Amino acid sequence: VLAHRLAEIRKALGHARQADVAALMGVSQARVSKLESGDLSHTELGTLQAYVAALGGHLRIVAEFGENTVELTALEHH
Amino acid sequence: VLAHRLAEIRKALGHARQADVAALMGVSQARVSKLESGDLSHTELGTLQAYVAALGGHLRIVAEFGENTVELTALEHH
DNA sequence: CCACGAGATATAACCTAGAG
DNA sequence: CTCTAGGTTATATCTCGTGG
Repeated sequence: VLAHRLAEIRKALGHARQADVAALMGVSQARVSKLESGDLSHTELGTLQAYVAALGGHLRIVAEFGENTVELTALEHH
Repeated sequence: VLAHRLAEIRKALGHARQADVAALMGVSQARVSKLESGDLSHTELGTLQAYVAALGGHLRIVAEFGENTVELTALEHH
């Protein structure tokens, strides 16, 4: 219900395998480890979205400001 | 509670300039454009997290999976 | 399930002006 | 007076195979 590691949520999201979350994302199993090994801060949110999407949840990017908040609603990968 | 361009949220705050953000970001006031002229999807989760901090905001990334959600928290200086 | 080697383009970056 | 847009350089993010 709070995590620093993408792999750690996949384990929380049933028996999701690294080669299955690879398969739906149209890329290698290699790429996917290099993903959850990667610094998130040095992940493009697209490449992040693509993943959480791959586990069948939707990535909600809020920019808070004391009251005025801003939800970030941008899609369309290459 | 907007949803579109980064410039939009700056604009949306006090009439802050991409100059004195750039400053609080310590990069050119060029980049800051190339940021808001960019495709979010192809931007580093921190790039944003940085921009949004600079506007006195707190970037909040959730990956919600129906009933439960996972707030992403990965913070240790580059 | 990670490294081992291999290799794109473009993200993140500069400064110096040029369009709005 | 503010942003976009030349003109350049590059570190690593994003890709891949196959084999620790």
